Amino acid sequence: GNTVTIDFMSADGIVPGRTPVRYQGVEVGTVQDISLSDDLRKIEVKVSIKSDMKDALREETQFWLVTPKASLAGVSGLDALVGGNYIGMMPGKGKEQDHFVALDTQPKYRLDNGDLMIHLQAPDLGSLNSGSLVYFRKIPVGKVYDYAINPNKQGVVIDVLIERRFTDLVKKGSRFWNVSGVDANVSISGAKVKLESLAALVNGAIAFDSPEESKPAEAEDTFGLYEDLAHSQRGVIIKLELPSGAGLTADSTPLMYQGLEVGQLTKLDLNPGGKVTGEMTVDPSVVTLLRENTRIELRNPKLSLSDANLSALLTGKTFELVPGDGEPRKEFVVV
Amino acid sequence: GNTVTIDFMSADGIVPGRTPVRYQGVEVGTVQDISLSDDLRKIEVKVSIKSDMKDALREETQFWLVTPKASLAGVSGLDALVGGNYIGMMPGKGKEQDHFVALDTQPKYRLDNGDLMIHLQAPDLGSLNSGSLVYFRKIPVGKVYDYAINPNKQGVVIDVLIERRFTDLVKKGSRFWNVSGVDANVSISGAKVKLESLAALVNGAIAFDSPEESKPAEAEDTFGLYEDLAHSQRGVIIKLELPSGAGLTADSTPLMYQGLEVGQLTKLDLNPGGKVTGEMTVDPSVVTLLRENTRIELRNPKLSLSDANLSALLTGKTFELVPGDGEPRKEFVVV
Amino acid sequence: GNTVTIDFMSADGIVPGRTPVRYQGVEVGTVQDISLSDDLRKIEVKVSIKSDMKDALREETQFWLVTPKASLAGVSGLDALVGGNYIGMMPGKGKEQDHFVALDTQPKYRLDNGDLMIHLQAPDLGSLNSGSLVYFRKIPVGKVYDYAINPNKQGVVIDVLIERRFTDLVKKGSRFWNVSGVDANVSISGAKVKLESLAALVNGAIAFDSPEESKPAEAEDTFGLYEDLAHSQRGVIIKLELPSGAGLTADSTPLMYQGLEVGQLTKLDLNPGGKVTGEMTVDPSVVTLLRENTRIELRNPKLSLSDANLSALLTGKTFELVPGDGEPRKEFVVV
Amino acid sequence: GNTVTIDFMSADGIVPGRTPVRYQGVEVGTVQDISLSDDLRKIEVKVSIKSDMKDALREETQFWLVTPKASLAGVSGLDALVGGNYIGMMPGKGKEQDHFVALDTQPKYRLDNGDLMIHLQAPDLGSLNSGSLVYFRKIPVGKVYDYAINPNKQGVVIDVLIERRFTDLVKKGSRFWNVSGVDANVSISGAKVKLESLAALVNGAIAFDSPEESKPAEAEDTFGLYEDLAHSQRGVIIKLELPSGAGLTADSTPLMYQGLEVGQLTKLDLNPGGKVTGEMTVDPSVVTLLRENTRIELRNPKLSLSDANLSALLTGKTFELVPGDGEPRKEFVVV
Amino acid sequence: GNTVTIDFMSADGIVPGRTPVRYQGVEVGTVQDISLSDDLRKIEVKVSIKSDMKDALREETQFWLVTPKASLAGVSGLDALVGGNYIGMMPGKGKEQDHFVALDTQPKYRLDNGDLMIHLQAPDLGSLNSGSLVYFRKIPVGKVYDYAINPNKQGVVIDVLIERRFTDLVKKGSRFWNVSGVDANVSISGAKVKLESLAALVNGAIAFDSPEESKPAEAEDTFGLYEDLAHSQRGVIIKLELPSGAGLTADSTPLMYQGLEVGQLTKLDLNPGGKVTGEMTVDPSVVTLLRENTRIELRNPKLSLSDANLSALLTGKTFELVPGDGEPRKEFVVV
Amino acid sequence: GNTVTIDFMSADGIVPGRTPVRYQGVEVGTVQDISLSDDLRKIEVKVSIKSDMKDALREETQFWLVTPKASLAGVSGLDALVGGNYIGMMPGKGKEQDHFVALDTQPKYRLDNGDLMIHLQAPDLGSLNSGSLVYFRKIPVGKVYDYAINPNKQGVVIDVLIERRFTDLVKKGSRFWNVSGVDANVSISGAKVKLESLAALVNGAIAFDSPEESKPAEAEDTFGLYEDLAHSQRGVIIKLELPSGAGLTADSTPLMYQGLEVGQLTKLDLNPGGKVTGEMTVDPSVVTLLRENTRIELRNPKLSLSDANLSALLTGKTFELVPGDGEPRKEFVVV
Repeated sequence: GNTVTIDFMSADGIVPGRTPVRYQGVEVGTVQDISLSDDLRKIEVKVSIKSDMKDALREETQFWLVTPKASLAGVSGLDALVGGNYIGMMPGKGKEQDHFVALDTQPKYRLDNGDLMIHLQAPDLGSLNSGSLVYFRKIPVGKVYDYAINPNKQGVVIDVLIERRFTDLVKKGSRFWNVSGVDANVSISGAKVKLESLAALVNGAIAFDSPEESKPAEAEDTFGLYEDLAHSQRGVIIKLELPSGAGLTADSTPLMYQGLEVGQLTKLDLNPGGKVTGEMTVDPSVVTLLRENTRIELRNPKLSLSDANLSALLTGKTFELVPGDGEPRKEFVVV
Repeated sequence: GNTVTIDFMSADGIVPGRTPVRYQGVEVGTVQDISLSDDLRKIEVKVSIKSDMKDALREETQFWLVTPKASLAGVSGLDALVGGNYIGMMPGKGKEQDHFVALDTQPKYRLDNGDLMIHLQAPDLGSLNSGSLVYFRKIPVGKVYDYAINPNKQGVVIDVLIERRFTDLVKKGSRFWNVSGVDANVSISGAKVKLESLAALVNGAIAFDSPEESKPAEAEDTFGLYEDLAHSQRGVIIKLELPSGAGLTADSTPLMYQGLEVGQLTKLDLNPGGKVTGEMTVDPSVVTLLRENTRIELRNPKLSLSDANLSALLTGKTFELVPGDGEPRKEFVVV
Repeated sequence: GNTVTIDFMSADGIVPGRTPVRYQGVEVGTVQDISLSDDLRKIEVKVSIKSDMKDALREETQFWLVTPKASLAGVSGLDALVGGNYIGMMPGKGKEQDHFVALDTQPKYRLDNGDLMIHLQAPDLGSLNSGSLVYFRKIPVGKVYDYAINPNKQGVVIDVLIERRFTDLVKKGSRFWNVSGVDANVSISGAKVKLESLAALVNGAIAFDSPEESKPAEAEDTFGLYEDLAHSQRGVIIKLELPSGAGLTADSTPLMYQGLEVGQLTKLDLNPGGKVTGEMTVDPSVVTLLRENTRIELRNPKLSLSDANLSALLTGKTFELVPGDGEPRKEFVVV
Repeated sequence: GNTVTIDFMSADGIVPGRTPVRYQGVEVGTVQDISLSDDLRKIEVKVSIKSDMKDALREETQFWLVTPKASLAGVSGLDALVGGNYIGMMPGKGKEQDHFVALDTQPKYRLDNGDLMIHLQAPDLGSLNSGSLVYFRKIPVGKVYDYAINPNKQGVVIDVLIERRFTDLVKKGSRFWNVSGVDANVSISGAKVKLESLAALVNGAIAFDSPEESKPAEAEDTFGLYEDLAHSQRGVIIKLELPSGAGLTADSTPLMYQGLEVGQLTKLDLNPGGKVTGEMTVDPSVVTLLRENTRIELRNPKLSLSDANLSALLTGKTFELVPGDGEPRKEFVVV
Repeated sequence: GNTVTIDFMSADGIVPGRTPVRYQGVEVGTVQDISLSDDLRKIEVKVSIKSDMKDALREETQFWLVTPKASLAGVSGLDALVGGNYIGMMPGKGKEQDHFVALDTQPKYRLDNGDLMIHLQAPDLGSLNSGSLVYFRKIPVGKVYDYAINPNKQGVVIDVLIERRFTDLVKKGSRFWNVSGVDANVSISGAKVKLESLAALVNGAIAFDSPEESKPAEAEDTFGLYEDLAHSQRGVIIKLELPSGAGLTADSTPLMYQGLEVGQLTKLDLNPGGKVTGEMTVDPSVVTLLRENTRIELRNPKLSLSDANLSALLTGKTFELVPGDGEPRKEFVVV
Repeated sequence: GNTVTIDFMSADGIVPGRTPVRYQGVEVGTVQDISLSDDLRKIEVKVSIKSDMKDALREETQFWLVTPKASLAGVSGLDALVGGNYIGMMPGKGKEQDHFVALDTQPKYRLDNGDLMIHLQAPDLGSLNSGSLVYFRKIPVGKVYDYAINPNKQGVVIDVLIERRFTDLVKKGSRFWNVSGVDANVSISGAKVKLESLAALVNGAIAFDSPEESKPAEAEDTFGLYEDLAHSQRGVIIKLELPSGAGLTADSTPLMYQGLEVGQLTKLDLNPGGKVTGEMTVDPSVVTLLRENTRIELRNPKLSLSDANLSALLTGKTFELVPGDGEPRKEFVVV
């Protein structure tokens, strides 16, 4: 028998008879008695712990009360409905402490086994939460561990947790894209609505790709989080100096070649001085055609008297690529 | 043992044997006996309290009965299903009272820790309720504490509660916008429907932004609540003296420049004397172009024989900006 | 101990051992024994009551059996699942009665505190039920108490119940409008679907407005119930003698002025003798323009060769207002 | 103690110790012992009944087993979850019987009080079930009691049950229309979707109207069930001898008069001999205009060069009424 | 007491103390002891049965374990939650057996009473499952008993089970059509979405019709299952030798006559040799017009300068019927 | 009595008194005592096993803790709610082991009976999970057993499990297609939305076809998984050397013949050197027409003054087939 006092902000459903202290779900201690000091929420709770953990008890040890969490976000009261309320613990590398302060929520528990722990950078969290799932070829091979705002107030750092046997998958050249929420995909001549699976809608998801020839990533490497599969396309950035962005769309104006889609306009900017400039991603198979004296001009959706097509007039402006020869250059000027 | 009589309007599921008085979830008192006086809902309930709280018992002390609230709005009967019905208390700074009147609902409990407590002003409550969530970069960093109608009958004051470690986020120049409910976003050439996350739909939400260079806000500062992210855009108000608001829309008529969207018409008014005047927000990057002899004229969605575009004819009237030089002025007259 | 016989139409889950009589949730009586007379549903139930209520027992006292109501409409069996079935009572101003007849449902219980109790008149109930909520600035400040058909078979009288601290809100010039159900709001150039909050969809709601300068209403005053916020607009009725209601819509044909919407056609009638007459609500700011020699003529959505607008041709007929001078008149004739 | 044997097809959850026989929810008998005869589902169940019901036991007495009915259609196991399984009884006007056969379902129980019991005739049941609700001004004033196929195999007879205090409402000239299911109401220039309340969607509903001057209906009077509110319109049938039903719709082709809708084409037939004839309901206010030498001719949605209207060209064929004088006739010939 | 060993593949929640053997829900036997032989899933379960069933025990007797089936498809653990797990039995016409093998699922139980048991032939099962419902005039008068693939691998045989009192309904000339799932019904000038009731959506349904003059069907007669009400129309097949199926639709191209719809093209084929032939169902009222020298020619949706109709140009090709005289023939050639 | 120590990562709801070891649901062992070694999650759990399994205990024996899995994915805690938590086992072909390591999840249990076990190759998993269903003629005849990524990082191997009596169905020439998720099917002249049954939406499904004349498949044969029924069409691949892929769609551009649809363009490629080539599946009935001097030319949706069709102008480019004679060739060049 030992004596440990823990300060609680609020203690609900705790009886001095049967309120065990469960470390990893095994009873390690027992609540002795609950008292309050000077009526200022100073819930002094005496806890007798088995002697083996008393030797392993240190200062960096955190306690928390588990309640049946049936709230707006919560399922985690399965043990708490059966056995009742209890408290838990996590031993740490502290020196020594008798008087503890209980943590308001259950903290995140690192596991001992070798698991890949990598960070992501996103402009915002999106529809992701802790406990959401990580897919590869739509196979769950991990989950989102935690999330934290970087000290620069712009971004959000998300760190995820790959399983042990799938650490070979995450390469240095892997890209992570977001899959969360749902929309409607209406095109011309009929609409069909598919975005994601039903597991991703409620809590969020992150898919990723593994390139073929790359070194395996490790040890808290950062990655960018793209907001769509379409934004996660590989390719070569080509800067364009546009005349005027009249009918151009930020992510929907394509680059035709022989009638087929090759590139996609991705960014559209208004530089100071009145210079509308943008940039474009292309298929890497067509980069060999991108050389010197290579022209990019825009075609209008004109009303042709011989070929009356309804589909082209809905699309609008359309970038056309004609090939060239010479040194490969990476920027062009549209007249 | 002590004697405290509490008037209840209705007392349900209370037994004189086991009906504890739980202050913050720990048993402090016990219901002795329940009687009714002169058959006019005067439910005299005798309560014996432990002697330590009897010294701390004062006049401004409120009692309330907790029931399993499984009603139209309610989940909060989790403790009440397990243990049963009980009553609670909140001690206050009163002098002395023996005969109490029970409060009809559980009141709002201020916490002792340092948490930011700021007020919002809204024209109506919207789809917000107490217990709805507050996002920053879509990360929950607080919740709506309470709401109250100001003595002027026009507005609604909402006061929220930021967490302790996120008090650095709320600056003096922060803007709060509403995210609640859902709609459909139909544009031309296809429609895609995304408004908000699934947590915000049921109970409501409030997001906010943190500007980069501002003093940190504190101590019950007021803020305006914008009704949309689009209404929360920063910019410079530019007053326009319009000829006639024929095809103009209150929040959908844009300000083109080199084909790109710069401004957005925000307010449209009918002044007495037959003068249609409005005002416009602009991008702060383009304010340097707003000077003297700077003209704003409206372009019609005309049917051009060479460039037949379907997208422009659906939009309607369109404000065009041409730059000027001289002193920066903040108002213009459209002819 | 006393003896009270109560006739039940059907008595379910009642044991002679433990079936208490709960007045306001406190045990006042106990079911002694259940017998049936001559096999014609004459369920004679003997009830022993405490002596204090026996003095307060009178003739206008109603009893009812509470069952876990988990039916198509019901949540109200929360006490009945825990404790079991019981019966309740409401004492009244009767003389004396021993043999009672049990009421088939739980009756409506007036509270003792000062609460505003006002009547509404509606052409039908709509999607309102008892227990639906009453909003002011979308804040719940009351609920629908009861509803009853007036002896004239045309209308429905609904009486609601404002809270105690919000009796200042309801003025004499307040208007009550209905918010219940959901629809889709499709306009031209895209559609967005928002009608109401999620609490109003299931059970119904009623919002209201408080004008600024009015006497506070009291004591069972009547009010009209408008079926929409749009039908609850203030304004001045202007009678129109229309030539022929060809493309006119009952609530969608607007009154333009300088391109802006001022009025809205509200009623459209076919008088005998072949005279299509209607009436219109206007903005109260524009009533000063409504005088003698003030003309209202309708504009067609004509195909203009210079200004080709798609939005006007979808709208149809359009009332135009030109101002006049002289004595203010309240009716006009459209040629 | 008595002995009654009841044949069950299947007896589930019945213990010889505690399986009461509940007439109207009060224990009247007890299952003695369960045996099966010659392994052919002859579940002989001995039941001891109290002596008072033994005198009232007769031959036309039906027994049924109640189970927690949590199936595809069922909520009615609320008593059966708490107390357990039991059986019930309904005494009748038989002579004498000892060996009974249990009914496979719980039969319909007529109540003793004066309630109106009227029959409806419908071409099919629709989305109505027993236990669905009956509205008047959208107030529940009854429910569907039963339904049965008439011996002619064409129709379905539905008999409903009005409450006691609302028997004044049902008149001889009342019309009953169906409200069940949901659809979408898409018109031109925008669509809004409202059909019914949320209670009617799951189980069905029937609304009705009470005319002003009519005798009160009584005593199993029949009524027609219209399939819509629109089909329940009063009016005068006018037979039309149409030239050819080219663009005519069965329930959507209106009868204009001064641009306003007066009538509605309701039935459209192909008589033998190649004679397309139909019939029309009209507003009763306009029947005074229907006389001799009264012409009905159809107007085409023609493209007018001066009044270019998009709304008329979507509607199609349109019946026009011009008034006449003379004797009132009830049929016309369209040329 | 007796001894019966039953092989189980997996035995869950079975205690040697209280695991009864319930034939039709009455306790007939008790599990004595559970042992496993040579660790190869040979779960030897000893069962002591009452002596009366031991005489009736035969070789063709099947046993099965019932578990609370709360899985993807299942509600049937209502008895299993209350009493616990048990096993059941069905005696058969075998000789004698002591060592049994337990069936993996609960088999289908034929009832003793006279019920109609007829087979259906369908090209696939569709959205039907066992336990789905059978409607007549949308009244449930039976249910789907079982389903089995015929030895020819093309079809699916479904056998259903009509109630006892409705055996008069099923005639020899009855047609069975499928009602399962839901779609959207979009027509021109507005769309309204109604397919089926809410009970049919989850599990499936089958409706049927009873013709007036036909012999009553009996004794495992086969029937075709049509996939829609529209495919279940009666009529006369008329073969057509079409010139080229250019704008013709398989089930949507109608047969006009005097502007009214008479027939409906149902099948469209490409015979070898380049001969597009189809066949058509007609109204049986119009078969008298189908004779010799009767012409069927197709009308184009032409743009008429006098009658500009939007509805006809959306429909497309349209078959026209002109009558003829002479001998009735059943095939035609379209030029 | 025996002693077996098992390492757990976390042990939840385990009591040393009553925590049985259930092999296939029969109690085989009992948890003796729980200790932790040196505070590094070394949850040493002593287990006493019956002596018969102790002889059958070997080294390749896996243990796992079962918890009520009410998580994001979970129903499998039905036994665990009733009895409580327990652990299970699977004996294997090991030599001998005393100190075990508990498996983190319940492993997959191969059954002893003859069931077909075949592998599928898919480019990604799709919306399939383990426990999803396998249909034949929409009859459930198996389920997905497991899934695993092949060592080449491109694909995903899925192995399924056909029932015992349906092993005749799976032939060598069978094709497996995916049915999972839902979309919208909007076509011209109205839209109707049906994709799949209700079971497949939540968890996924896989349907298949059995051809008529093929050898029965067996013993871990591979199969391709097509992503749609339309992609699972049989036919003959015809390579096309297209001029320019201008209005051509990857899976929506058809091959007309006499107005009827015969083929469907399936793949469209941009070869290096600027050669847009594609390939097409055809009906096997038309392969006899595919010979030498057989021409495939594309028809435009031209505006014809005599036949004004709305349907053809929405479809776009359209491949036309004219037959030829000679040797059968399998590729063509479109000019």
